[PDB]
Amino acid sequence: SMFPSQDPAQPRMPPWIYNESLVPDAYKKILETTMTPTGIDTAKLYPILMSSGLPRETLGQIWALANRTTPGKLTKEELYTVLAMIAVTQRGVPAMSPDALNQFPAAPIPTL
Repeated sequence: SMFPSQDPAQPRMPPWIYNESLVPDAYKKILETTMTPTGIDTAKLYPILMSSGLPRETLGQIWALANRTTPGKLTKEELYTVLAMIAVTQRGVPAMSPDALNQFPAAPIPTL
């Protein structure tokens, strides 16, 4: 997918996060799920995911761990960061570091 090259400007983050070429079904799903016509809405994300068996603690953290824009409005790519960490959490894999996202060739879709 992506190999490492010493470019002193290019980010070396997970390929699937910044792939703006296609938007995931998980995202359009999330529109139906918790999102609004006005964009991201964690408000519904809490009860649904906590009902999915996920912690309202981790759920809030997951919204907030958007690269390094915690108080920032989640953009589509940042919403890939949330989707994937939710997916891995459901799979019993906690979010420990960006290195762990690096270990996934492909990002899972959250089951809801």
